[PDB]
Amino acid sequence: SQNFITSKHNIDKIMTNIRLNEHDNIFEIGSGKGHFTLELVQRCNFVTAIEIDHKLCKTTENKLVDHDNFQVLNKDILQFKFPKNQSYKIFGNIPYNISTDIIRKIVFDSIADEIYLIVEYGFAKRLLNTKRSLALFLMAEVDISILSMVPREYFHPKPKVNSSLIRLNRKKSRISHKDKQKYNYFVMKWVNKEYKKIFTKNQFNNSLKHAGIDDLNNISFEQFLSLFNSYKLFNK
Ligand SMILES: C[S@@+](CC[C@H](N)C(=O)[O-])C[C@H]1O[C@@H](n2cnc3c(N)ncnc32)[C@H](O)[C@@H]1O
Repeated sequence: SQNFITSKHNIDKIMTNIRLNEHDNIFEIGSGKGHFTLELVQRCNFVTAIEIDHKLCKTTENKLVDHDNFQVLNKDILQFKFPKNQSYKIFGNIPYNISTDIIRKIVFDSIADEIYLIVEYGFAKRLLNTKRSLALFLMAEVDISILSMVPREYFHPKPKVNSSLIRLNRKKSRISHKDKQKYNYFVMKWVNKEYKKIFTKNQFNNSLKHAGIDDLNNISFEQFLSLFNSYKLFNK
């Protein structure tokens, strides 16, 4: 529920892979007791911490007592409205129960160009899984990277599984706003293998050969992009 990583020794190691500089404005998701928040303010330009728990916001403010370049807002990340004309990045050690909602919220309803998250090892593995609809919807907006492993012992209470530190970098969308609908439809039908609803036996054939897809259990996002494009061509 509310896991905390409080060992300075361990926080420094995790910060080692987090390349954020003095000039970046940061929005942290779930500052908790403020352990990461304190390293962020000393590292970055400004830190807007968003914590839904009113008590924790206090603890966080207390921890940053000696700093002035932050702000702790007691709100729900899911409801929060990120800036629209600003360069900012995001960091967060987030709750597993809402990982999906949080990651969609910050990728699709945020314009942060760089996003650093600590999530469960398996959850992370599926974000890079081109057989899953979530991965496909995200890869059109960001590049995903697993930077390292965060041992469960680093957490408390000690969770059953290990977690991973992932990075998400925004890029020029691979899908035009015009194809919003189509892509969404195509994505769903493809992850469900309802091929018939999106391709004729031949279109499907040619599309795979054209895409270079030899094995349906191992397609790159690039190859999938190709499928969606052949799909568009075959239908107006
Ligand atoms: C795994 S903990 C991370 C705690 C802190 N970052 C740390 O590592 O010590 C998740 C944190 O996010 C907060 N949280 C959970 N759901 C939230 C939401 N919808 N909006 C904002 N914060 C939320 C929890 O209260 C908690 O502080």
